[PDB]
Amino acid sequence: QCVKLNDGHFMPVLGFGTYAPPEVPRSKALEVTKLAIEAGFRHIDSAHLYNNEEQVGLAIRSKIADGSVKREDIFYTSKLWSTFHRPELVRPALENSLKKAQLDYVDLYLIHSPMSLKPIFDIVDLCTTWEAMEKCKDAGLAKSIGVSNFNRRQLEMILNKPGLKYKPVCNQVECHPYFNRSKLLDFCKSKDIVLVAYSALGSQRDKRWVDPNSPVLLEDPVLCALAKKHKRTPALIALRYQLQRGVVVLAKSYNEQRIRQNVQVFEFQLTAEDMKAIDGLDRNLHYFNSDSFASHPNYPYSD
Ligand SMILES: NC(=O)c1ccc[n+]([C@@H]2O[C@H](COP(=O)([O-])OP(=O)(O)OC[C@H]3O[C@@H](n4cnc5c(N)ncnc54)[C@H](OP(=O)(O)O)[C@@H]3O)[C@@H](O)[C@H]2O)c1
Ligand SMILES: Cc1ccc(Cl)c(Nc2ccccc2C(=O)O)c1Cl
Repeated sequence: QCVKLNDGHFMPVLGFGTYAPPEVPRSKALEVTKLAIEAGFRHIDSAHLYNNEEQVGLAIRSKIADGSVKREDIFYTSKLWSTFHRPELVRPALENSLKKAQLDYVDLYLIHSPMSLKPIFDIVDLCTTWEAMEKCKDAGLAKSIGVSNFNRRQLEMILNKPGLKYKPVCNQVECHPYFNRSKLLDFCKSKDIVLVAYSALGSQRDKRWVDPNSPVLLEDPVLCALAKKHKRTPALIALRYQLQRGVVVLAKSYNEQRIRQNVQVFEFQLTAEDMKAIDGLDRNLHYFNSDSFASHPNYPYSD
């Protein structure tokens, strides 16, 4: 199913994560994005950063061409990279992502991160970036626009902007049972802004930003015990948890069995006691924990 965004467009509540590290050949993105769509995924999450938009776009066009889905059945997201926050660069960055994917529009375009980088850190008024995003929705390049990696204060700056035309429809952020973002989720609900969870399965644990000593979410004993009770898997429990909280959840998998497994999130439900047990795992733990973000003036977790 779908959630109605605050601009009247609809977003599928389970999305397919397409990021893979650079050691995975670029051709894999094409193959697994096809498999995801075959499995039942209708929301596909990509970004300029991922260096896969040509493959992801080809998978979508491929599944349109062979007749499995129509373009309006697919919800495709791309994201403005942090070297393109200066307002005059926004629309050209978007049109480029479009030309790569060979699509006429994205369903959603996000500001990937509030941490501006030189076109080295940069200082940009993200309110001007936002105006440029608004112009992209007006031109029909993006059906909806939103943000990613914004904390409550950063999100407030946009919402409070003089002559704001469109609220962000969502804030895509790190979110899972060890970092459940409860307070930010309540703030977003109060504003009819959807929270979209990434690393909802505990991240890819890439050594470039994640400490390998960090706990492994999918071996959590409470998650294992609920998977046993429901006869599902720890990943399924972690995804269902977000859906029942009114959180749109992404799931990356480049594995054919796990891709098909993940759409089973719709086939069962958790009780209030289950949800409380998961809620009790929260431990303020963000897996991405790197000097490369932490020292930025607009680091979202400076809290
Ligand atoms: N906005 C941002 O700054 C940001 C940041 C991070 C991620 N994202 C978006 O969110 C997407 C997902 O987040 P993520 O990449 O951190 O990964 P994720 O969804 O947390 O998944 C982490 C690992 O879970 C494994 N997995 C998937 N399904 C599973 C299952 N059923 N059972 C066991 N393991 C399973 C996958 O390994 P296999 O591939 O081997 O199955 C995957 O590498 C990204 O791909 C990207 O689209 C955005
Ligand atoms: C904290 C933070 C800040 C900025 C970005 Cl862009 C990201 N996103 C990524 C970082 C490294 C590799 C992939 C991503 C992603 O968007 O998937 C995160 Cl996790």
